[PDB]
Amino acid sequence: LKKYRREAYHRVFVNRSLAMEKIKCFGFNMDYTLAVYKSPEYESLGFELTVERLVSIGYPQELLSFAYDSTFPTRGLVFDTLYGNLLKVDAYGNLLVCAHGFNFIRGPETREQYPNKFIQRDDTERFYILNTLFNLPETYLLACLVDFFTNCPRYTSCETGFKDGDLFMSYRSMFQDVRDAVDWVHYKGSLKEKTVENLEKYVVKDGKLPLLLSRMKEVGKVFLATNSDYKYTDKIMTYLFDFPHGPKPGSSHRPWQSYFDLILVDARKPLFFGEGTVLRQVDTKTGKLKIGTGIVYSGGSSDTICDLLGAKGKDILYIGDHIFGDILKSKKRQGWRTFLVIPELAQELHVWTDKSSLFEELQSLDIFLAELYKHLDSSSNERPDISSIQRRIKKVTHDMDMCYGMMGSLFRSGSRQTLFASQVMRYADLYAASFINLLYYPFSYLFRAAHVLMPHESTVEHTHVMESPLATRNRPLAPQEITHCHDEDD
Amino acid sequence: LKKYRREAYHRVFVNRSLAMEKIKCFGFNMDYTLAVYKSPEYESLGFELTVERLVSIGYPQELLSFAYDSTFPTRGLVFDTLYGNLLKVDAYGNLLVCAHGFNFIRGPETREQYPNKFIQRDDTERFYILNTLFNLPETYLLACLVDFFTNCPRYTSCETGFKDGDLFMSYRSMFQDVRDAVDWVHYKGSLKEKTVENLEKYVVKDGKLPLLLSRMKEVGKVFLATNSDYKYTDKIMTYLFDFPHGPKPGSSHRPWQSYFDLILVDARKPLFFGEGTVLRQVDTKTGKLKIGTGIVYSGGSSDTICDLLGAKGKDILYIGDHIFGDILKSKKRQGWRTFLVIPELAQELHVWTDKSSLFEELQSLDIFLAELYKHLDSSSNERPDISSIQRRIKKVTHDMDMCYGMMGSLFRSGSRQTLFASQVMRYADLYAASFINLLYYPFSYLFRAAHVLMPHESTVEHTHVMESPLATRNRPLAPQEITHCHDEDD
Amino acid sequence: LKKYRREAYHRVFVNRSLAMEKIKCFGFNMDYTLAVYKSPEYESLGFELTVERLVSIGYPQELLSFAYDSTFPTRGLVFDTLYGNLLKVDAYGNLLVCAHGFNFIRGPETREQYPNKFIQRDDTERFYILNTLFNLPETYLLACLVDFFTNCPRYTSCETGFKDGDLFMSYRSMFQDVRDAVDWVHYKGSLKEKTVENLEKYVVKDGKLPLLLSRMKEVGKVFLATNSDYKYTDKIMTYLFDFPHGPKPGSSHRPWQSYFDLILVDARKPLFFGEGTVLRQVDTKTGKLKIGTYTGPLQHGIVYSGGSSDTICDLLGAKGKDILYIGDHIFGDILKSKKRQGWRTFLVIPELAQELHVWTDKSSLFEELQSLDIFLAELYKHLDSSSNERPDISSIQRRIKKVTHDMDMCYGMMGSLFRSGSRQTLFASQVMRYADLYAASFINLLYYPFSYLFRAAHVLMPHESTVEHTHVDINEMESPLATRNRTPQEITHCHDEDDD
Amino acid sequence: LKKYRREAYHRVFVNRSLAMEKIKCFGFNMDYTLAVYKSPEYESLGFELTVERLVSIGYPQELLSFAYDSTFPTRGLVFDTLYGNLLKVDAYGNLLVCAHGFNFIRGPETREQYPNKFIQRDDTERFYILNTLFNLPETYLLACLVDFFTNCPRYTSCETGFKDGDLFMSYRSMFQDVRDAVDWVHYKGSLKEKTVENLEKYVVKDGKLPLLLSRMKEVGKVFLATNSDYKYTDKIMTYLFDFPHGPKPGSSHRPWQSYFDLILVDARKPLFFGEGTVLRQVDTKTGKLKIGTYTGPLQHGIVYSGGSSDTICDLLGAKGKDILYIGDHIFGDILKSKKRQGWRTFLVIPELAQELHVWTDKSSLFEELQSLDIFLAELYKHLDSSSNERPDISSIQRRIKKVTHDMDMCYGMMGSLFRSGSRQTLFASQVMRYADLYAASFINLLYYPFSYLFRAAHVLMPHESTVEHTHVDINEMESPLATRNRTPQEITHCHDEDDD
Repeated sequence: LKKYRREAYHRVFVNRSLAMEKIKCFGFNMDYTLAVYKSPEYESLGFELTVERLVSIGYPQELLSFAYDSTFPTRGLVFDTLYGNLLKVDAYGNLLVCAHGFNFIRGPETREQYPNKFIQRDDTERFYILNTLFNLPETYLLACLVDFFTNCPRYTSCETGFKDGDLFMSYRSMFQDVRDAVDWVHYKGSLKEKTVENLEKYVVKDGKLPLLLSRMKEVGKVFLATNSDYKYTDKIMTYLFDFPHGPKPGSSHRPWQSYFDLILVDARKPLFFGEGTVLRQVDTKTGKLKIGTGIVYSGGSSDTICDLLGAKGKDILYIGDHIFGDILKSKKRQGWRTFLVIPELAQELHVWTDKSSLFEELQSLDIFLAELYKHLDSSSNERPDISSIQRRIKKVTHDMDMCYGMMGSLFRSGSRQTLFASQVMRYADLYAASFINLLYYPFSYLFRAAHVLMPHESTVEHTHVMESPLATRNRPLAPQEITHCHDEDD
Repeated sequence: LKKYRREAYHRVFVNRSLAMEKIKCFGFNMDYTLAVYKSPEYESLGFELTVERLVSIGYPQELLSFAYDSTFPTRGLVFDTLYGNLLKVDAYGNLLVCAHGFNFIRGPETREQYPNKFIQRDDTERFYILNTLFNLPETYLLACLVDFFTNCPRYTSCETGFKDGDLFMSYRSMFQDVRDAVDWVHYKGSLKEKTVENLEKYVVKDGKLPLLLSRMKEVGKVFLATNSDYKYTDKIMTYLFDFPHGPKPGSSHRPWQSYFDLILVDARKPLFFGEGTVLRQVDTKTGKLKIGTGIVYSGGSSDTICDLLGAKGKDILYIGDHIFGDILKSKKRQGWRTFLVIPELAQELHVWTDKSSLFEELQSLDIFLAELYKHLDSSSNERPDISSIQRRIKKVTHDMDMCYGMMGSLFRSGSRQTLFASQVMRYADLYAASFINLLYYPFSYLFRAAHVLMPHESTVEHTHVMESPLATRNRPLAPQEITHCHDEDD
Repeated sequence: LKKYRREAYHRVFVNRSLAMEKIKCFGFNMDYTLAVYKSPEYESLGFELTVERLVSIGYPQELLSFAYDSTFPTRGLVFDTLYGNLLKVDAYGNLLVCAHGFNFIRGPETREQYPNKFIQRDDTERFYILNTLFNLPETYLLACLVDFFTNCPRYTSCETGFKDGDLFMSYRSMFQDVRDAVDWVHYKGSLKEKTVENLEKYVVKDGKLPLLLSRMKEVGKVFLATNSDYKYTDKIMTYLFDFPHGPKPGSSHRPWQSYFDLILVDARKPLFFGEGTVLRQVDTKTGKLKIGTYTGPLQHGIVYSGGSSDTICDLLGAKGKDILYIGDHIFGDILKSKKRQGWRTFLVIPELAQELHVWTDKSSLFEELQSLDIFLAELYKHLDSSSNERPDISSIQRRIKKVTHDMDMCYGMMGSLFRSGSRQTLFASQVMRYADLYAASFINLLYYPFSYLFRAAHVLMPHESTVEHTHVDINEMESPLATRNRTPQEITHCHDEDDD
Repeated sequence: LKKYRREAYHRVFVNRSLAMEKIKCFGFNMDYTLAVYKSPEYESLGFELTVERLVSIGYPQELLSFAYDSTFPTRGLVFDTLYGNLLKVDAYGNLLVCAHGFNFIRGPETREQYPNKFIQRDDTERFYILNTLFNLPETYLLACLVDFFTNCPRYTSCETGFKDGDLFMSYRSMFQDVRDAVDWVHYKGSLKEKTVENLEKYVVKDGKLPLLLSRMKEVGKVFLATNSDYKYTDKIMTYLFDFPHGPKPGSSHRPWQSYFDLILVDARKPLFFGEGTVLRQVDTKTGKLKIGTYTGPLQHGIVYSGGSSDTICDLLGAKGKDILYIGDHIFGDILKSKKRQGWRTFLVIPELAQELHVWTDKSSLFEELQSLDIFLAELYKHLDSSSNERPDISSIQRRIKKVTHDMDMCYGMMGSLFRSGSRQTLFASQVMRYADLYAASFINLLYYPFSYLFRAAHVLMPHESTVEHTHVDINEMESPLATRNRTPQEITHCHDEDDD
């Protein structure tokens, strides 16, 4: 008899144990959480507006000929502003994939610029990490620009940039313009305007969303905290809740503000989680602001929101798409529980199941490889020919990589977890492809964390078998109750 | 048909893939690698000499009544110099176990001093991490002192220390004396003297050791790099190789220096891995030193040793018990491959197999718990009574913790990996209970890394199953060859 | 005899020696350098627009009753975002003046929040230094807000902020809104619009400016480097050169661009001094940009955008040694931390005009403080460690305190920009670090030849300034506790000559 | 008239004002404070033992031919472990003197390794500052080693070290062996043994020391805080008080312990000023330690071990305000960075004895430099930006360089401890930061009453020292580019009076 689990595309995955019965408040991000933007239409829109901004700022007209390719970028890549490389790294800074423009650099060639295949993530001045879903157009745009100036006769390829005659143009300064142009497109309203004049093309609409939020408000409180203003929030949220019937069958429609006990616009994260700004009330009918204490607020801080709701830290589950540093934990008051929305998880779960032949063949090659060394020890002079097997492993592994995209899986490359995956294991108590998967779990559910096995755990059976004394080293009242309570959330 | 694996207590576990055929040099630490000290006799000896040093420095005579208890300490604990706590933390600074003296603090009581059950490891001034095998006596000694002054009428318990009348004594200043006393015991020769006057009581002796080192020297080079001087190294290494016969059956004995192409004493690690000191030759027959370039050297640096052997970075496998920071990788030349000796792995593998009933019962409780929620979703008002099941899970989990010791497993507490385990996954390419497990592997073996599965990988079958558009988001030449080569070591 | 010196209000003061003969390129900032803004008119304009912006985003209407008081703020104050205090500190972080709102905290009361009368300047999370001339309205606004919320009964005063009912408003959060509002005023054109629509009210004009710049271009190159766009620069620069003549009266007028070899707008300082942005040449006829440099006929233009200080060096064909950069801003140790040669610096400190007036027209106060100090030494004369006397000095100290306070108020409520009492301010030490030369205005260079050798004045330590170069005949032998019983052919340094 | 001042060699110089009347506790370091070591005898003893230690661990025999040269090192030099240079820098990291071995690098050649003539002092991995008097032999040894390996043909000179055949020896690695050897000399008793076996040769004795300390204990408390053990302290202190009389001649001798209220050995500075170690009272009769304080009859002892500065404050019942700590070491911003009140500081700078002699007995050199500077101003008199003249000053500059170099050599090969030319050294700025008072020796306090008010001297900026307090009548109006067209009741600071 095996353990029961819900369907794979309906599950909420557990990183740290969480008792849902103790949750009193449900907090939501808006962008890419409640308002899931259609891929790759939204990435293509941000890509176009950023290219237009760069062209209107002095960049050549050939950039207008670029088109966003959703098959290339993968979230969490590191851009080397010194050499103009997009880097896929592991949890400790080791290099997994290195792309200069559109050319993927092989192993021995990589050691010319990275002698130990290692980068220091601390070097924030040199390395820029593209972790957000808004960074997806920026990720592909950086590759197009490095590719363009590298294969352009008017420019001269160099180690740290390009030459336009007797004038040098570094990757760092070029990266600055791309950074300023993306900030411009987002903070000038160019992207917001094109979005709210065509919600059906860019914003996903689902009736499951008002159903889950209504059930959350029956067992506790629900609040919204978005960096966007109220105007853009009102248009987006009205679209997300525009249905002829209400949540329950046969019921009538009610405004989206009815599902929230507290609505907070202009959050200004991540400053929001520290001191933030002064909290000010918002008059929706007029747009007038007034500091101090309706349900629509502006600015403030996460602690001010925590106090207005009468909740405490661990009573809140914050649901969003963003990964934040250990700045909320460093506070002297309790931090929130986290639910990380990872939209890529939908396509990655399809590869995990609908490509079983690639996984099964990969395991068969490893069993066959282990048989060739089955009879060998430190006295064996033999060297079994594995060139044919390894060459087949690399082909199958690469075919699996291309199932996710040119940059491979978001969570791993081969046997190594990516830097992004380790940041998920750090920040997210729970994670899924969408917050809507909570609809398939009771509000009294006990989310239990799955053990993450080390090599000496996953490759050793619990079955019972002289041992060398070099390993055994020749081999206060004890507690009677459990010394830890991080698996029951009690 | 299942994959073949060698016996569990003979295996070398693979963190990152390593092709042994490419290794040309084998580097060895001496302490706790070649010279494995008998437990708990060696920890008890260092505990006694440190207590005597503290008593001879002004500490009360009651400390002489303490005896080292091997069942209490576990390597990798964090000592909070502000509150005098031994802390077992995870990879991200979250608290798992908290002990003040010998009293284990429960959950809600811990949040008084740690509001988010979180510490900042960056605070090196406040938090001291006890990662070495030499820190084991120090770990238990800190608990004895906190326990002693807490339950002593002559002193007054406080938050950050104790009161001896109108005089305050903080945990930080007390920790300083323990730190200075351990340095004194090691660097005064008190521990070295008691060791070399009774090698059979404190040092493990094994004939497998000269056999493996001889086979290493037949396929490549072997070097030694120890912080100890030549006098202590000569006595220890002569003991380790004192056998009537040589390595091969019927062969005769030859000196221990014959197994090494280069012997380096006074390494002065970790400075050794940077600029180190000036390399100086050592005359063994006289003890005279001379800077510049026998096989016995003193001081130097890891790059000087790398050049004397004619080897390059990845051609070397450094075998030792110590975990070093990302200082060797930051160099502009290639770093070494690593083999981490973890002596605790011998006892931990026994618990993994000889306690199968505890693991099986723990899995049965989780299957039974999943059945109670099998029919529930976000509409279910029911709250299944799990108080009896959880109370049983905590008892079984605690019984498993006590199998490793009062502080639990070195690698995990419950479902969370310890800070020590994540440092193993970062630094060690390979790890085992001893370097002697290489004797059961051919020098052409391809050590292949085992995938470390995330929750969404280990709890989802590859078997094939409308999906919500909130999760799917309404869904450059591609490379033809593999984009990464960190699984074949090529 | 005595050394000749030019008139005090025409002087250029020298921190480090500089041979003007070797300067082949002259660089200019625009704001508060070439375009000197009227005081206190321009400060009050920024104050109004910033208060207006705060009220539009929810701050109470009582802020509209605030009026900028030019007699309160001194540049270079530190705002403690934890306790809401404006702090005047010395070069090492010691507290000199502490003001909570408009209330000045004195002596023992300061130790409640600052036990050692000391702050850690490195704690940039807590302390914000208001060094720029654009920070002057921001400095006075921060004091107005702290004073208003303290006095207004609608708010309860706490140690680190105020309580508005159940809501706590920290000083740090209030400071954030002030910074956001100041940036909004500058970076939404509201300040630029009011400036260009009344340039006679806000911008100073002087006919000596084209004359001095024309003489600079006769001996070398001249360039402009500003963070403003070309549109605002054109309106400002055309105004500064709007005279019915050229450099000399009677000569023909010529456009302001003719006075420069390179015009760099959108500089993006201080990022300009590192990697900056991609250099793009501006077509003033069209306004369109193009990265790099034009190749056709438009290459004869001199207007560029973005770029970096290294790129401007390459365009001018000038090494950093040969460049004198003239501006009002103090930059950190970055331009010299590189491997490329950094620029020489001329710092514009407009407050020097007023401070030099106090230094000369208030000689009565300086003479009395010296008299009181001479009389103090007389009371302790012929006293040593065996003397039991305790001369009554409380009468003299009260006169010292009274005369010293009257001197401070000659500069304003926060005192002199450079010192408070006998201690130099944090601002004064940063002038010493950054500036090779400094003056109230770059226009004082009009009174020096371009062959002039600016020789640095010695900054004397206490044992140098209070001891004469006279043979001290000691009858009793010097204590061996002090003497420890102790009984190259060419010069090894060259920073006072600058002749490499 | 003129202000009265005590004789220059008896003066105590004042950086920050200090009312001695409020000082209730006097703290003393021992090494180079109470126990002033003979110069250059003690430096040469440390040099020999350090060279001897290096040779015993493999360094070549030619090092035994080295002889300490007291005329070479100046305190406070920076050793560049990358390029093997000794650097004399100013308060901001600008290079003044660069010496590779015994070769002084001048002017343009310095820019090869230091392109902006600048170092980043924060790079403690690369730069090591030799501030202490114990660093004096270490300073000269580093130059000897660089010079030897450069000249010896057995080694090939590289940019960052030397090649001994196929082995590269970096300057950083060589510097590590020097530091290890210096610590080994001090912390293995070899220097203590040679010191105590010949105290007349290495330690200065003066009868004024017990007199001054006895007068201090009449007006307050006196304590000792040293890193040395009690055994070495007893031998040293008994020597310093070994006279056939007490404080005054004709009075009875009494043990040195009678002059103190608290004796703190094994201080573990600078850790002492933070958390330190556990305080333990020493039983001088037995030598055994005991944490805390004795409760029986032994509580009347005054000898303690370890502890912290806060604990010593509590034992003396003294707030940090009331304590004047007298020593030779400069500490960073830590004692005042706490929440507890820090100590006032008296810095002992024994080099002042020699530097004051140069300042007075070499007045001919100062008078000529002033004459040359007056004549330089005369050549440029009546010249402005329109003048095309270029007066010949190369003759005067060579005389300025020659006279300046002769002045530097009066201090030694590395020049004065406090300045090089017109720029203060990095050491001088640290004296300004740390020390409230300073002198060649604490014994100069013998010439001041305990009611004396030490008043800080103004450290004048260029625009204050080169401008008189005289009304400047300007006929032409001041340029509005400089003036910007601009037309509390009690004192707000108290650091010059110190009367809280």
